[PDB]
Amino acid sequence: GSAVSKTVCKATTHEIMGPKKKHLDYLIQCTNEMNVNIPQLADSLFERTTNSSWVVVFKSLITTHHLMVYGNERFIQYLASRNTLFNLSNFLDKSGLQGYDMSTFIRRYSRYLNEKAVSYRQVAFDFTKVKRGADGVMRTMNTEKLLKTVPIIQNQMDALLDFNVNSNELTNGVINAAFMLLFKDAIRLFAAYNEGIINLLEKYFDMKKNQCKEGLDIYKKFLTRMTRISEFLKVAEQVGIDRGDIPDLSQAPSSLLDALEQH
Ligand SMILES: O=P(O)(O)O[C@H]1[C@H](OP(=O)(O)O)[C@@H](OP(=O)(O)O)[C@H](OP(=O)(O)O)[C@@H](OP(=O)(O)O)[C@H]1OP(=O)(O)O
Repeated sequence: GSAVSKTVCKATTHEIMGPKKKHLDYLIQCTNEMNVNIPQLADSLFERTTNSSWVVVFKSLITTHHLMVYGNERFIQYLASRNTLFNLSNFLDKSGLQGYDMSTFIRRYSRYLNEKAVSYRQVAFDFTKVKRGADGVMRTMNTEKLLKTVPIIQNQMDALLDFNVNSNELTNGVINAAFMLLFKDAIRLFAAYNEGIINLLEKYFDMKKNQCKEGLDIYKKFLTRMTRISEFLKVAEQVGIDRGDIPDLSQAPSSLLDALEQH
């Protein structure tokens, strides 16, 4: 409570760096305790986002993202249960140049976190965390749910990619901490998107005709998103990310010729 609220404050001070590991680890432990009240924890994070300073607000966003990734699932479950999440579409800190330049990224980052919650609410699992492979969810899913789901991923991916940062804009510790988390989410989200396309192609011939048509439209949009992903990983390459962590895209885009199995 007070110990929770104080830690939220420490995670979100005016200092120009991401939240410290020590405050983050305590918060993650908080999400794991059955007696902690999640809503009060969340509310303290939303309050920090009404501050006028870009640094405070960005750190609060980052703390929230880190909890959605490393915290107990009950945290993102609560976030998804609300009606309103972040409302920072018009944020602008004019106190200094860094302010003006960071404001745009705050807007875009907060929209991605909203979409991450909405996606959880729509499908009841986190795309980033579920079993991959051949024995996992994305892959062993009936044709109905599939046609339903893939479009939600696409939408979450689009919001992720609208962050649209260049190498030369990654110039302070706050925006870099955000980007590292965005990188992690992007790679897991891609894996899940790809697993679904694989399911589709597998099933795209044995299926009804109007289905086939929804299908086609997804494969379609996947191929342009492929291009955007690759531009995003190239930013990561330019910044210096270990090339071993960057995934190989050389995989599944040559078959656009079922645009004729609508024979
Ligand atoms: O007493 P600790 O739990 O070992 O942490 C204290 C201090 O806490 P206090 O403000 O109560 O003195 C700060 O911890 P946080 O407020 O960040 O939780 C931090 O000091 P700074 O804010 O100056 O970085 C630093 O711990 P650390 O070395 O892990 O950053 C250390 O302060 P001192 O070593 O100067 O006593």
